[PDB]
Amino acid sequence: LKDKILGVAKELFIKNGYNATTTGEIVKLSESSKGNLYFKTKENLFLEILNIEESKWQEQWKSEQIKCKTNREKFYLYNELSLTTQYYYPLQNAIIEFYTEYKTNSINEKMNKLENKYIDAYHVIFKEGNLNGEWSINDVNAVSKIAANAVNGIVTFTHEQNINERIKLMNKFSQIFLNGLS
Amino acid sequence: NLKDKILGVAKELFIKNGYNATTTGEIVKLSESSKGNLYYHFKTKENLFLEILNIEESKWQEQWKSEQIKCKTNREKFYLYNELSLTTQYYYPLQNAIIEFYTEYYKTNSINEKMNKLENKYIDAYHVIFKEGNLNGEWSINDVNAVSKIAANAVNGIVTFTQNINERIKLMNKFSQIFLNGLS
Ligand SMILES: CCNc1cc2oc3c/c(=[NH+]\CC)c(C)cc-3c(-c3ccccc3C(=O)OCC)c2cc1C
Repeated sequence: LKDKILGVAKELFIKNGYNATTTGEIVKLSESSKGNLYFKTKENLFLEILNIEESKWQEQWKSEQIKCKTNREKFYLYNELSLTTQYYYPLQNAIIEFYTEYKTNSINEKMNKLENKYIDAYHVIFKEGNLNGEWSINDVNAVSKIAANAVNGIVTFTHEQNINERIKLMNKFSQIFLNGLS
Repeated sequence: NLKDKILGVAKELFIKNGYNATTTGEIVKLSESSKGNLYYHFKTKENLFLEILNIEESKWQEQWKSEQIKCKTNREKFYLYNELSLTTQYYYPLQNAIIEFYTEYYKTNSINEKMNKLENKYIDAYHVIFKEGNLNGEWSINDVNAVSKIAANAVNGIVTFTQNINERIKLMNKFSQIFLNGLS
């Protein structure tokens, strides 16, 4: 079908790189043709998968974040869940590889809002945290970008070692980060 | 020198054309050598590439040995190190062949082993900063090895996932400030 493609494309982009998987591989792997595949281009197809996963993850987060009473806990839990989740973070190396290629100003308007979904989770947390008076952050957008990028760092660059080690580190991080604010 | 020339030539080939594009044939003929010699020294292209990365790690470590004199205190060394890691990758030419390589073999497990030995060397930079910082009462960290792994991966996330260079530096410096503050 049409959305037999998006599922296989996703799995290819994870299995191999952005560059390593091509429009020939995906079309061949879905019993289709370039007529079918023509989405616009590879860059769009990819960027649409990015859209799906980023939503799926933020939705999974919203249906799991009630378990965090304070925002201070929401920070730990969000970063913690990021290690375990099935969404978005498994596409990160392809996202790294993708940035180095496309540069092109046509598509990078779309990178502006998808870079802002990525950080909004923290923005909500730090803003609602200043409303709740758990901390005094004057520079939230700065901090939201930092925390987001740190965490993706730990998730991505530790994807090999034991999952409890990873979860241990990530929690020690959140502890050191939040303590840094006060 | 036929080992070092191969690594030299390999490096520049990898830079110009990328990892996947560079063939051992090229590496062989351009360094005035042979498949035999390349096999004897590196076995694979993958391993050759790792040996390059090894030499690069060493040089980075030698650079940092000299650069860290600009930081009297470890608080300062922490700030600086992270900044260098950010600024130097903005114009690090191998970075593309690395990304290519990393993603091409992070599925593969044997390669994944030796990469650890390599990343571990990069973490030591922080281990030393944090160790020495304990001994001068800059902070009190019980779990140094941990916080060193943490620092390293957080810093490299900020570097890898981010637009004008000043804002980046200002951000990274904020992170260093926040992180370093939350140990008191
Ligand atoms: C004049 C500047 N000189 C250097 C700058 C460098 O910048 C680097 C930036 C990086 N990222 C920024 C996005 C990464 C990942 C590795 C880098 C290395 C590096 C490359 C291969 C193996 C190890 C390292 C290394 O330094 O340690 C990591 C194991 C590196 C090496 C040198 C000599």
